[PDB]
Amino acid sequence: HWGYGKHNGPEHWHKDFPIAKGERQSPVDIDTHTAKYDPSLKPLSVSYDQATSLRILNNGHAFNVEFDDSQDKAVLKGGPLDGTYRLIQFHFHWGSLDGQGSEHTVDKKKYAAELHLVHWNTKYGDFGKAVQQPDGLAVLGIFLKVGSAKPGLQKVVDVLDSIKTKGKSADFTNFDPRGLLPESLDYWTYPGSLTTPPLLECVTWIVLKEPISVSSEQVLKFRKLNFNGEGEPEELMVDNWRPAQPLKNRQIKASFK
Ligand SMILES: NS(=O)(=O)c1ccc(NC(=O)Cc2cccs2)cc1
Ligand SMILES: [Zn+2]
Repeated sequence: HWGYGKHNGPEHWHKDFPIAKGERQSPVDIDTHTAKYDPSLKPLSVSYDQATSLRILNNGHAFNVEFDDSQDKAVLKGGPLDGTYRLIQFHFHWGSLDGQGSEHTVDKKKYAAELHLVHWNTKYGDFGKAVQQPDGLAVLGIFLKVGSAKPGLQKVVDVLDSIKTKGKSADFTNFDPRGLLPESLDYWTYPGSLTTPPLLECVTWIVLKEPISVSSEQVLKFRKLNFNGEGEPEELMVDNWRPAQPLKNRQIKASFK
């Protein structure tokens, strides 16, 4: 099946998922000089105060912190979005080295990792229906650079030992995703896709301009995870990122001057 190795990696995905070569694929390089300020873009509304985290899961491609999305508890609104998008999970992509790991790039610069907070449009009833719609998902992307520790990330780091291998999960309640945000909510936005198979073209991407900083020890713990299941040959979960795809007929808009 698909993955991030030499034989099943991003260059191979198109054979099972032809949309890999589609018109609105993600991630992309954000050329800061070509992005256009859109003064009509509304401020982002991040309402995470009632967030209910449930569980953390190693799915063999990344780890997801999952949320109760059966009510409007943690929602994203505003910005380029019409309507209400519920937080269903977040996860990260990261590198084997600090100089790579992010999926989006900024003027070709790669960050050490990238956080994706995944939300779905409530007008479609459930996540499975939403991914079938061009405005079904909104993913808030946040870059990570290595420097000072991110205190709000530490709870996540400390449970990773319990979900080392594919298919392992652990209770993960009472986690506050607000602790993963940078100070500024200035963003770029463009229409795009899931960055892993099935690569569905259903995502409004909202990528924050300001990265968060995490410590070397924090990212090192990400890199101790495994792609494999328990009792299979050990393959470190690193470099689980798709490279930038062609922008094609799209304009990246900026919320800031
Ligand atoms: N890296 S990303 O674009 O944020 C992303 C988010 C979610 C998924 N996949 C799923 O949530 C699982 C799916 C269920 C039904 C269709 S895809 C893949 C990539
Ligand atoms: Zn992702």
